[PDB]
Amino acid sequence: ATTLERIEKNFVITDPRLPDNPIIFASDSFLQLTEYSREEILGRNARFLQGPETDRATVRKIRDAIDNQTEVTVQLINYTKSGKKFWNLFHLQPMRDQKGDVQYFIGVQLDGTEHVRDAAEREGVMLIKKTAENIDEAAKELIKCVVVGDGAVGKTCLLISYTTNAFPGEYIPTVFDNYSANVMVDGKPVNLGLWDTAGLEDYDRLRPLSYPQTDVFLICFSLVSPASFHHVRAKWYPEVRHHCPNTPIILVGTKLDLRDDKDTIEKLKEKKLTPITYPQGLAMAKEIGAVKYLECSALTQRGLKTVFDEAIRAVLC
Ligand SMILES: Nc1nc2c(ncn2[C@@H]2O[C@H](COP(=O)(O)OP(=O)(O)OP(=O)(O)O)[C@@H](O)[C@H]2O)c(=O)[nH]1
Ligand SMILES: Cc1cc2nc3c(=O)[nH]c(=O)nc-3n(C[C@H](O)[C@H](O)[C@H](O)COP(=O)(O)O)c2cc1C
Ligand SMILES: [Cl-]
Ligand SMILES: [Cl-]
Ligand SMILES: [Cl-]
Ligand SMILES: [Mg+2]
Repeated sequence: ATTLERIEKNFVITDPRLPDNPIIFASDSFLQLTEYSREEILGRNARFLQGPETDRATVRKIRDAIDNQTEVTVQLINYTKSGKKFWNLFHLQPMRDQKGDVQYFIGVQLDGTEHVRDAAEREGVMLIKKTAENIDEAAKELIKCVVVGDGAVGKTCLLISYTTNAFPGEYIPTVFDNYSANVMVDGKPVNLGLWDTAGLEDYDRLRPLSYPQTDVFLICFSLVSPASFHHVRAKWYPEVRHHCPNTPIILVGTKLDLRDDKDTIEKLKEKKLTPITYPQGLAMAKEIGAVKYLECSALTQRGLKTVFDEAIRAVLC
């Protein structure tokens, strides 16, 4: 089937398993319409589109449809980032997995200047339902990758680095967030969705909301934090396998640039520690039955593309 990026229509896909049903994919057309960036949109509920003139009764119809896991089509006023009003002929429908249970919601927007009626409304409704069907077929091939590991090991940074080629400043702990990549693999594009999760132990009861139907896990530890490495065996491997006994795991050693960093080596020496070496990482990967061991740096990007390329190959090949 076609891939998601070839659908030149306004739409988003949300994950209703996560708290508050956040957007996990947004089309380029949607970004253009709404004036928001992908990093501003993913991981958030789509209600940010609403504003002063939006009919709240219409919004409640959408809420009701989602709660009942049924499709609905409505028209309501929405707003771009800069505050420009538009009418949104909006269609929502659940996407079910092979077992028939709801996995995602698909939402399609047809923007205009007016509330359309009669013939024009009928035509609009027919168009967006067709679009939703096309997205459903394409979304069946979205690869779900979930990234787990101790707090501050660099999970978020490697996702931001891979998707924007930037490096983030201030450390801000994650709850959940999502990223999207379109990756060429053997000459064909693949849609990869990346679920970022919290390393904090106090998020243990929430974290597994991200786990169902995962295609591949990245378990991450920092090459310069032995505690994070030991937690791979004691915490992360057991947790992942408890929920997903059969899903491939890639073990990822992060912060590769710090392993040969003089200040870092000295600080570890003060702690009576040394960085984790490649053979040590590889041995841990073998111990936990990981399909690959990979090392990378979000900062320099060394090894970074290979992490996601191998994640996809673990699923497709
Ligand atoms: N030198 C270096 N520092 C990094 C690298 N990746 C992450 N960092 C640093 O590590 C800190 C933690 O990075 P995050 O990506 O936010 O950590 P996380 O694993 O997402 O943490 P949680 O969201 O709390 O689970 C960052 O603020 C950076 O200072 C890297 O590749 N090299
Ligand atoms: C797939 C998906 C797409 C959505 N797209 C829009 C949108 O285009 N515009 C909008 O106003 N609300 C959209 N929503 C609806 C809001 O996310 C939310 O369900 C609605 O505001 C009602 O819930 P609330 O009362 O908790 O806000 C979308 C919801 C989902 C599931
Ligand atoms: Cl919602
Ligand atoms: Cl570290
Ligand atoms: Cl490096
Ligand atoms: Mg994070």
